[PDB]
Amino acid sequence: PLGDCLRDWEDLQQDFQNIQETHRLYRLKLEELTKLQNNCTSSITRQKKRLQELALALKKCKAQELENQMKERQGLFFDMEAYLPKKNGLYLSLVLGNVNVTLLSKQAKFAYKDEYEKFKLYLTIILILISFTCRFLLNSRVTDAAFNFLLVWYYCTLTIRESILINNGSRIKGWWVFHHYVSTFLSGVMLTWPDGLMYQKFRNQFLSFSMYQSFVQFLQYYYQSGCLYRLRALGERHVEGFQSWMWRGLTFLLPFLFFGHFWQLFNALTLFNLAQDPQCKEWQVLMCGFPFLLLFLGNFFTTLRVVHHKFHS
Amino acid sequence: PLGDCLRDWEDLQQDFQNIQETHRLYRLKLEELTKLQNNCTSSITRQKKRLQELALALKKCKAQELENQMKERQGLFFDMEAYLPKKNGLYLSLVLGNVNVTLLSKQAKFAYKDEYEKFKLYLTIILILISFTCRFLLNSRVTDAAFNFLLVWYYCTLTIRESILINNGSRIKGWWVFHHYVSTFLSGVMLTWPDGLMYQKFRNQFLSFSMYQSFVQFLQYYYQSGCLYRLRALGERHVEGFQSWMWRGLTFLLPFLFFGHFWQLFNALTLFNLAQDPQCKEWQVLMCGFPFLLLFLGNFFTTLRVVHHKFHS
Ligand SMILES: CC(C)(COP(=O)(O)OP(=O)(O)OC[C@H]1O[C@@H](n2cnc3c(N)ncnc32)[C@H](O)[C@@H]1OP(=O)(O)O)[C@@H](O)C(=O)NCCC(=O)NCCS
Ligand SMILES: CC(C)(COP(=O)(O)OP(=O)(O)OC[C@H]1O[C@@H](n2cnc3c(N)ncnc32)[C@H](O)[C@@H]1OP(=O)(O)O)[C@@H](O)C(=O)NCCC(=O)NCCS
Repeated sequence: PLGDCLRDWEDLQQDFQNIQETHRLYRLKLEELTKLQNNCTSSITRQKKRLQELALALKKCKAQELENQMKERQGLFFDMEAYLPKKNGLYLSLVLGNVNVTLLSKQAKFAYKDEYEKFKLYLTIILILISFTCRFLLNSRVTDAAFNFLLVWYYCTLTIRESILINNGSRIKGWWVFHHYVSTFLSGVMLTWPDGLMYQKFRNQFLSFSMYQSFVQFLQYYYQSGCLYRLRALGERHVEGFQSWMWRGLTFLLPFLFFGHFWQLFNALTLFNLAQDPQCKEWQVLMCGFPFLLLFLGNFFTTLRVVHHKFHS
Repeated sequence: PLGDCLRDWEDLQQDFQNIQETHRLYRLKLEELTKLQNNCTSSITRQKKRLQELALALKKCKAQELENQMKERQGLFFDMEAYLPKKNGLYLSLVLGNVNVTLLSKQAKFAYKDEYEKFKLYLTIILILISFTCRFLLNSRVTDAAFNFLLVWYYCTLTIRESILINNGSRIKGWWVFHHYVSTFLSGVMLTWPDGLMYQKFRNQFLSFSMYQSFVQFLQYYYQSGCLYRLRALGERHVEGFQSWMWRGLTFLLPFLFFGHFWQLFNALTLFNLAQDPQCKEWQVLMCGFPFLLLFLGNFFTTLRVVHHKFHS
């Protein structure tokens, strides 16, 4: 009754005094860690600045041991700065604002990467079903617009997640983010395409390409998740045992990627041919052929570059 | 030369030993603060759970002093939990992922709110210029699609920023985020609208409404930034001196908002009337009239609710 409520409230008040002391100490160590953290970041930035000044002096001065020690120094400074907050890029400051997406611990980085891979897998599952209903079951304009809008949203959120990953350590190559922007522009151009003969002569091929891109993204998720888990296992306790599986997966994955690149080039050439028809009143065909060509060129060059990098090392 | 480089490298190595010790201590206090922070969050959650259990017991038990102390307790617990990380919502976990957007210090919250207001102001400036070129200068379909796409992007990023603000303390009412989703859906529906007589009979009115909404957003930014700066000044050292200006700004701002609500209702009624024409082959008019009606209803009810709340207190 009232006595039980009063006794429970007294116990809650004693626990409240304890938790208020705990929170005051928490705020104290939070301010102390913020001050020390800003000091550490400023000192690493000035250390890197003076090291780069010495580097540009020594580059025009000419020994090799100094170069090796400086390269090791720069690599470990990159790791240390990745452990610290790295502020935000241009796109992250534009969209997300002046907020810190840090994920300071390495386990947090792994969890974010795994959740990003699973997010890509689930949106791949959803996109392949919607592309299947658009290409085969239903020939409507409402569902194609819905598919293109979900493609735009998926690529924009993937750009946001990849910028977050870049902000903390991850070596996402700069082409893939621009790939996401160009694919967003492509789906936006396809959204504004009015219904007609030119749209119907390309819609089935575009939806089949989207279906194949999602199917390739399935295997990409499998390879990337396996590689991430193998790096996590090999990192702590559990080199040659990982590379073999990594190269087997890369060799199994490369022909599908190259067929996707050639399909992108084929879509670009098909849109370029369709833009020359007498029954071509839409500017969307010519302004949509260019993103497929750009995607083919950039993706093919980047894939060949990373394959050459993997073979070299 | 080589001797100068060696001496500079030795000095950099001594500073490196210092900064490596500093970083090791930083990692130590980071792990300690993370452990204490998780302990504090768990203890606040269990304290709030037991307090709510006692609250639901005492509500059906019936004293008033207990209710007043419990209300003060819940308010200060909300402030304490807002100082701590509050995880992520459904939308933030969907888009941003499992990353912490915290802004732990109150100054960080103020800086993020001010940057959000300035972002809204700059996008308002850009949107009013593009809407001016679309409504008056150029009657093209490319520029209207660009305006609608920028509207979609602006509303999506505004949804992201508002979810971030909700995640740390800010009392953004839940209607405004859904306002942003419904406006995104409206602009997406307008994107898929094919060119025709029905589109041309509504395009000028919609662009004029967008121009007026941006003009109202200018005054909204002015009022919100002034209110935020007045709360910041009055909060530290520098009640009646703020309320008077706040109510003057609210009284100057309310007729513009109500005219915007009536314009939203007028656009809904105009689209409902246009959907009944014999020359109406587009479903976009009927599926676009509904978001204007929903926006009018929700925005008008929410504005009247917050005005009644401000007048009551
Ligand atoms: C080689 C490839 C298959 C992956 O190999 P890889 O192990 O990731 O090698 P990388 O050098 O690129 O790895 C660097 C980082 O970039 C990331 N990354 C690689 N490819 C990426 C992509 N397409 N998107 C986002 N991130 C990517 C990796 O996860 C990796 O993460 P990390 O920081 O922990 O190291 C890569 O080229 C790829 O993913 N290509 C996809 C191209 C494509 O899909 N084209 C369309 C076909 S229709
Ligand atoms: C009354 C009004 C004008 C602002 O008054 P207010 O001082 O912000 O009062 P609130 O109760 O809403 O403030 C609570 C919080 O919500 C925020 N907020 C208020 N209106 C908001 C909005 N439209 N969008 C995002 N956030 C908003 C405030 O910044 C405030 O921040 P806080 O956490 O620091 O306290 C508000 O109703 C409003 O902004 N309406 C806009 C409606 C509109 O634009 N319709 C379209 C016209 S065409």
